[PDB]
Amino acid sequence: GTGPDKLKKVLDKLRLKRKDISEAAETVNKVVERLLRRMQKRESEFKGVEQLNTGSYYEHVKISAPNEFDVMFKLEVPRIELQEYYETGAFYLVKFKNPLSHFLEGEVLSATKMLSKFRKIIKEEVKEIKDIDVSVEKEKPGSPAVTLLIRNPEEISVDIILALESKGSWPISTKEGLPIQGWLGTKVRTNLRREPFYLVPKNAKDGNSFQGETWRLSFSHTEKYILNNHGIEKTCCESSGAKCCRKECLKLMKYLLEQLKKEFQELDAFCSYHVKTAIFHMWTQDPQDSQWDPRNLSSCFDKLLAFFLECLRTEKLDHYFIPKFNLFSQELIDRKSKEFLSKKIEYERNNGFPIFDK
Ligand SMILES: Nc1ncnc2c1ncn2[C@@H]1O[C@H](COP(=O)(O)OP(=O)(O)OP(=O)(O)O)[C@@H](O)[C@H]1O
Ligand SMILES: [Zn+2]
Repeated sequence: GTGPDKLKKVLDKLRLKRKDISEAAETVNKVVERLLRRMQKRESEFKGVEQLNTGSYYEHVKISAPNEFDVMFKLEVPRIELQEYYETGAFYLVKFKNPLSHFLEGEVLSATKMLSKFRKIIKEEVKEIKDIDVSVEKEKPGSPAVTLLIRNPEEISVDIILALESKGSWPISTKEGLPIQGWLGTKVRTNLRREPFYLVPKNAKDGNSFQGETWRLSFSHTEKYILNNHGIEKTCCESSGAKCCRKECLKLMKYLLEQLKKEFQELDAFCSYHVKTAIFHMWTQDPQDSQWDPRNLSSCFDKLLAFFLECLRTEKLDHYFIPKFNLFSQELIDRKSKEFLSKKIEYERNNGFPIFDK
């Protein structure tokens, strides 16, 4: 009945959704493993592909849509030379200091050519999977994912994202990113930044020339590590430690946005990565595990909402790893969309969150 009890009931509702998601993920993993084995046996530019087990499912914060999954296939590419396309770090061109020589447009790696060959090979090899009902969805223009359609008998879509892996040092645009020093610490930050980084094809949608061939940085591996190692204490949420409500707040906020986006197409510009980025900042601002005690679920959720509303008001939400990349810039999301979302969030906040019941 009370506000705090109603919020705990929403988490119970999300917990019940996880059984169907876990069962679908088992079917997805069977297909994905089968396909990866085929691509690893075939001789091609992609023989080295491996699954990167990242994203919301592997972070344990996939809260809905058991019929939709994303998987990332990483491919190590030695001797990558990056060129900033946007000097904020939002987009890069890939050049080389070559196994990928067939995909070059001049000196620039063509995502279009590379993805075309990736898709062609996936389609050939998926046709050889005989004991699962799986096909490749017809290509959609503007969608770089290669989408598998699995029938189990119900349809599950799996977006396969090709990611390049670079073992070089992280780009200079990330120099002041990952501001975890007061929370996870400087040794953790040093260790995380020695890991590879990833490049994911994404069209910049602007004054062209090399529109089509741009890539965005991806730190999905780092983000998974943070989600699963999120406490100032090493034992946070372990069997010999204390539970916190950090992930619960993320799930509630993701669900709030999902429910709002379902009702209002004015909110198309917003996505769950905005919520994830916001909570990364909130975990940096409030680093103590005691600031995320389970008994403070309601007040922690409310401070996350307040922080998100302030990001909307100031049209500023910096990418956690790329500080000059403003996800809420006027250029990327118009002012009226932010004011619309601010109005909806404030309504939910002051009226007991009726949209959770939808
Ligand atoms: N709009 C986006 N902008 C930047 N990165 C994004 C965006 N959407 C997804 N990502 C990338 O994907 C990861 C976060 O997405 P996630 O794994 O939660 O998938 P999802 O399909 O959005 O999840 P969910 O179904 O839980 O909402 C990060 O590695 C992030 O870099
Ligand atoms: Zn915890």
